[PDB]
Amino acid sequence: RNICPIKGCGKNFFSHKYLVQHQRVHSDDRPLKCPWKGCKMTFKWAWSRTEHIRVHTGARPYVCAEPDCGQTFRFVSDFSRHKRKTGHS
DNA sequence: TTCTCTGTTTTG
DNA sequence: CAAAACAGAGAA
Ligand SMILES: [Zn+2]
Ligand SMILES: [Zn+2]
Ligand SMILES: [Zn+2]
Repeated sequence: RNICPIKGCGKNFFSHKYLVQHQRVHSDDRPLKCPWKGCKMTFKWAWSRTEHIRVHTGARPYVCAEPDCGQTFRFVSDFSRHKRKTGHS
């Protein structure tokens, strides 16, 4: 199997490629930058970025497809917890 | 709660 | 295939 060599997280990963990508966890480097003017937030992960951006735009893209629901959510986490505790879609 | 992290799945 | 998106975990 695929295992992180860093003593302290001997975590196991489905792929080797993601074993490489995983290493950013252990660096303090934060390559990805917020694109919003004068915001100094940084990330290691694009998905963090993507979602962070909607705090600036206030967008609420996740829209419940279930009839007589129609709540919306900014982040995926909220939508997944939601259908978990409702069973919609 | 609101928001970020991260491992795996899905997408194009 | 890799980039995007998911799902649920983790911070605050
Ligand atoms: Zn590790
Ligand atoms: Zn920002
Ligand atoms: Zn719903």
